[PDB]
Amino acid sequence: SGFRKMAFPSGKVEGCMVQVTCGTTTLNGLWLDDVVYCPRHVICTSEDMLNPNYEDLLIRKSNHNFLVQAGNVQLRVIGHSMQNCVLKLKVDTANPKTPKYKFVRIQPGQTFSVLACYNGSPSGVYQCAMRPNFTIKGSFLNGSCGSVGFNIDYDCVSFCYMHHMELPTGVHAGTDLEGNFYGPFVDRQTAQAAGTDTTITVNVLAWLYAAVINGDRWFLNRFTTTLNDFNLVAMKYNYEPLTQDHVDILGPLSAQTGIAVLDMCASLKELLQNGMNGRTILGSALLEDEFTPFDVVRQCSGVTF
Amino acid sequence: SGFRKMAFPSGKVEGCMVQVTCGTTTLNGLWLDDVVYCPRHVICTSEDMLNPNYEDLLIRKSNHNFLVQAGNVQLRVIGHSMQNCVLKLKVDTANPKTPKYKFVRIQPGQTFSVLACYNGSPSGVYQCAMRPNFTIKGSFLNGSCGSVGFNIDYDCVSFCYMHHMELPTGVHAGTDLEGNFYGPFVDRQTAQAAGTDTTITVNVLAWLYAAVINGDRWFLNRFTTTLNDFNLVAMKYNYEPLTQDHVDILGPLSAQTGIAVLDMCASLKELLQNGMNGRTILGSALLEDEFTPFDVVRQCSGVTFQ
Ligand SMILES: N#Cc1ccccc1-c1cc(-c2cc(Cl)cc(OCC3CC3)c2)c(=O)n(-c2cccnc2)c1
Ligand SMILES: N#Cc1ccccc1-c1cc(-c2cc(Cl)cc(OCC3CC3)c2)c(=O)n(-c2cccnc2)c1
Repeated sequence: SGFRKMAFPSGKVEGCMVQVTCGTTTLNGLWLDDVVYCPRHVICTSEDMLNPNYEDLLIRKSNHNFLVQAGNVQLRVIGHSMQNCVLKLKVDTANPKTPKYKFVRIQPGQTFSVLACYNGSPSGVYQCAMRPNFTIKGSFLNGSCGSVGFNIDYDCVSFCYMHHMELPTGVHAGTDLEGNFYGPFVDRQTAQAAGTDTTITVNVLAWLYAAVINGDRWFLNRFTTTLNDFNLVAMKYNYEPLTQDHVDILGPLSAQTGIAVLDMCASLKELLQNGMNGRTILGSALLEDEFTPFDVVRQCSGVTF
Repeated sequence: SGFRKMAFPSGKVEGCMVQVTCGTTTLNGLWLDDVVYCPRHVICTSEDMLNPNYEDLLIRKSNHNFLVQAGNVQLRVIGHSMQNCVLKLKVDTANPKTPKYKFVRIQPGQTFSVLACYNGSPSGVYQCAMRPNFTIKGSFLNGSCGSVGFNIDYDCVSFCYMHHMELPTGVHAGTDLEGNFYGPFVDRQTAQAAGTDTTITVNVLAWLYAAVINGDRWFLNRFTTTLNDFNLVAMKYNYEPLTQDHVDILGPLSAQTGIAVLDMCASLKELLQNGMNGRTILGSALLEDEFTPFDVVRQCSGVTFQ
């Protein structure tokens, strides 16, 4: 028993982190097979970042302008190119610690583990969700660019996030590992802002199921509702709409607990309309929305990697 | 910017986790150099859980009664001994992945990362704190015994917790890596209950300092307090007493923010009186107490957002 915000074990990813230095800029890179991946803004001076022409800036660079350090070993760069907003540095040695991996692009509401890194050295791990407004509420300081987010499935690491920028509200923006930004952001030092965010409804429901599994059930009630009626309530309280796909996805938890999704939706409606009566759920006084249905099943069943 | 429950990267500990089996009982062990550490209740049977005599149970075992599996490799046990509530199995192979490490016994209020493991394989990593009542609020299923807690300040793993038991309220009890339990607990299934818990006051103050560092001051006020008056109020809300040691430990955060420690105590007193009035602090609607002053300095910028 117990229920914690839980990250994947990070060892498979720690062996892939390297330091990338270009001129006076140092940040992190991801070393897989014989390529190191990092943000393309590594090649910009601070004045460059105000309005960069990345193709033109990269022409001035040669392989020896990129200093790549894996632990205490220098890696030899033998090629360089861009894919969208990521720089790809070909090196002369394949990473012997490359795990089974793939590159995936996630959707808002999905969660992942972040390995925060500085100067190529892993410093912390925590769990994040891709927000509906395509930001993540991470914890990053200067030097953290190039830190990555990932999920693990059996033996395969699925990389889904590379860190690029901090926005003025203190939330974070980045790309998938093919260099495509999440959200309407660009890698330029210019006026940009997170849009208004919403609450991830299917995840709040998943966490209520986790609460019931862990013996917290004061919010259950005799009522049920319909998808159409509930979605009017969700809209009023700035929650994402609930689809039939979400109901089906909550299947395994609705089986493990034996409570119907629209049954639980009636509980959530009452919590939205009335609040918590000075009570808590799983140690929180807020409705938590960064646990997916799969996260709840994963933690309550003890899956290993 | 940002503030999360941040664990240490777990890879250095993942490389030490093994599976230990004695009889029908399987749990996790920690393989450092040529020794595997695990809870001694691996040698109990279901029948004898209320009052096991561990000395008598162990003398009946030979080395080959312990099966130790590291990945898909069986390790050969060549010796065994008991230290307090931990079994130490000598094996004929030193772990080539042994990190730099030490063993430390921690005080209540200290935090650490937990690598939850089943059958010698890691499941996930999260942050915990040693509660004032010497339990931890973990997330552990059957088979998790022998999972460990640790910090990795600098390049060295300090192991501070090994998981032994789940208590009836759903919280967890265990030992340091010398086998000494935290708190009054014993490794048998006789009736045991966690004592009344309290809130870790010095950690709440550290987390309020983190909030200021990250740019929020709405909860401050114009008042101060004596240390004794603060403790008289705070204890009425089930908070632990704040000592001069705690005031000293908060010094660096006080210096970075320009908020005297006893002025932050006055803010906390008012927060306990008023609640948050629909606001949040660092994403929470409750006063959080599982970040230490050291944790805040580790995670936060050295430059306050003024
Ligand atoms: N690492 C690193 C690093 C090393 C050398 C030089 C710079 C950086 C760097 C750059 C950015 C950045 C980059 C671009 Cl292209 C645009 C941009 O615009 C912000 C404004 C639109 C809102 C910001 C950034 O955000 N950080 C940073 C700081 C703290 C936490 N997370 C990221 C660090
Ligand atoms: N692993 C494993 C394992 C493998 C084979 C057989 C048993 C166990 C086992 C044993 C205990 C335990 C052991 C002793 Cl000696 C006393 C005790 O007393 C509880 C009551 C006094 C309060 C409990 C335990 O708590 N768990 C367990 C379960 C869920 C989460 N965390 C731990 C798992």
